[PDB]
Amino acid sequence: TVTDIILIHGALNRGACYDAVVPLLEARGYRVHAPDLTGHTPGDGGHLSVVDMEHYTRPVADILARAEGQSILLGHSLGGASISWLAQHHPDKVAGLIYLTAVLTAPGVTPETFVLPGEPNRGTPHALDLIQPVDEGRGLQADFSRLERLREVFMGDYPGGMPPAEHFIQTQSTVPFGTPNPMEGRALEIPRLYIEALDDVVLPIAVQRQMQKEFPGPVAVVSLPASHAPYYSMPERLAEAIADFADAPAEY
Ligand SMILES: Cc1c(COC(=O)[C@H]2[C@H](/C=C(/Cl)C(F)(F)F)C2(C)C)cccc1-c1ccccc1
Repeated sequence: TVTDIILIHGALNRGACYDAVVPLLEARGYRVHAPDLTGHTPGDGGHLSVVDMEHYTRPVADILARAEGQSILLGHSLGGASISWLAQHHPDKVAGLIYLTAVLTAPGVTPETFVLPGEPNRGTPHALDLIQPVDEGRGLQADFSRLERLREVFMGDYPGGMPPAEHFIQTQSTVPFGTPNPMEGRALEIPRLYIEALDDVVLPIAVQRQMQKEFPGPVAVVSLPASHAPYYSMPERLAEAIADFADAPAEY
């Protein structure tokens, strides 16, 4: 019944960041997609071209349109805002939701709740320190005056200096940060899995667990001993857990 798995990147990233995971899931008999969201393909217009979430998430809605059966949606970090939005508008196409140290907000809550300081167990101050606003808060861009800090904070999981340029973009749209989760009704029956990254310092495990705690209804959880990017440091263990979920998301 599940034919496709769609892996969705987070802020400042592109689908290619999943390159170590895609073939492993393909060996589990799945068709695997890792698309660029809107604004994430060099030459497409970049951050100011994103109008709203329907626009931002439209490359996935396209994939879900032509899938033979049901799909698993995975979001990394900010990518969770997209899979929640998509689940609500394509609940008939999504059989499961995977939040990989990802923004999991309750219906009506925007991601900024957990990024900005607050109580309890809210805040990603390492990211706000290193990622700065541009174009009057319509864009965010990394602080390139602190390259080693950027690497050790966000790309510490990369095997062997840094990931290749194909994995990243220069400027991110603030559109997903400010959009509330519209999941209601049918979408809240979709089985949900949170994969925690225990040593994440971008999104601390306390914040991760606080998000699970405040979402209404059950959230399954598996824990990985990784920092911000498990798709770089343990693709095998990560793809294994994704495929076991896809095999039977209702039971996992
Ligand atoms: C951003 C980035 C990432 C994914 O990070 C995220 O999406 C963070 C986002 C939170 C926040 Cl507050 C923010 F978006 F602002 F960072 C979560 C949603 C907590 C992964 C790997 C490298 C870089 C990066 C690539 C090039 C240069 C620097 C870093």
